[PDB]
Amino acid sequence: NPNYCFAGKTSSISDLKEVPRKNITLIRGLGAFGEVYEGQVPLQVAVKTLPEVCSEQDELDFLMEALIISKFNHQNIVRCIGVSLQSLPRFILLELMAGGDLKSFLRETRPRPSQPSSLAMLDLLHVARDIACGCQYLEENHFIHRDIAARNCLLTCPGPGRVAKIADFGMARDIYRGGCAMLPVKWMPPEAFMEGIFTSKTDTWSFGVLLWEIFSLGYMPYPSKSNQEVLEFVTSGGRMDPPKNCPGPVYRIMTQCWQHQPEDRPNFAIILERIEYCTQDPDVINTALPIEY
Ligand SMILES: C[C@@H](Oc1cc(-c2cnn(C3CCNCC3)c2)cnc1N)c1c(Cl)ccc(F)c1Cl
Repeated sequence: NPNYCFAGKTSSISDLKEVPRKNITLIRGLGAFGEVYEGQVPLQVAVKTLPEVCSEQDELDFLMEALIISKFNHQNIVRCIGVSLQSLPRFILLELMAGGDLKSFLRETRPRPSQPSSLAMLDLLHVARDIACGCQYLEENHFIHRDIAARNCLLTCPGPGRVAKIADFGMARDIYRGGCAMLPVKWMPPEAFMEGIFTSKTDTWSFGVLLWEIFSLGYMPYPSKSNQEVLEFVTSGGRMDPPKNCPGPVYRIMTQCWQHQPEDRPNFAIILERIEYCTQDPDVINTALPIEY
């Protein structure tokens, strides 16, 4: 059986907390490859399933993601409650994040004439800070995520006390051991999509794109551009414009994350400091978000 190494020590399937299948109840679906359910073990969980019709490589991928998530310990990375791998279909049990994924949340919670104050700049800055703290933890533990993006982040709840967390680690799992059209090229720096070079500064660039996602309130990056068009755009020095109403200090964090040379981009300690300074600036947090009519 395959092993996984993180933060010093090695782990195996035997290290995963196997939860008796009889102790697990599925409640409802929550919406690719394999289904997700709300469940109970009482402890409320999200249940990620492996389809019984799958390849041996699918099985190993599933095992590896379980090992990866179970080995993290940080408040801004989703918790793994355990697994149920000894019954079929196989389960991974995660912290239930009632707020759902960040991209969907931003789109469905955009300020509206019905909900004029559904969200403010400070809410967005807090989400950005949460994920940046998660990224800093990964960076200081030498883990490269490779796919930092709104679709891969979850929220504990829709309301004001919400906390954002990095939740999907499928790309990192694949590389740890696919095709061009499935690569998240719109979140990738030049050296990543050209040379296949990944470092912590890969995630910095991706975080810049996430920031754009956040302050655009859930738009797809590089509006109207295809993957190849973005590849050529970014390679030639092109960068996204500020999202609608985006404060200049926030846009500046994005453009620093998108420096062409990785050495010129900030690490996550610096990004955190700059996000913190934005949260302090009245001219930033007093800026009204656009109201979608
Ligand atoms: C694997 C799956 O896990 C969860 C999904 C959800 C989830 C998805 N959608 N919703 C909605 C349920 C109805 N109310 C709004 C949120 C909750 C909550 N916690 C989870 N651990 C998941 C999904 Cl589905 C999407 C992105 C992710 F990063 C992850 Cl990690």
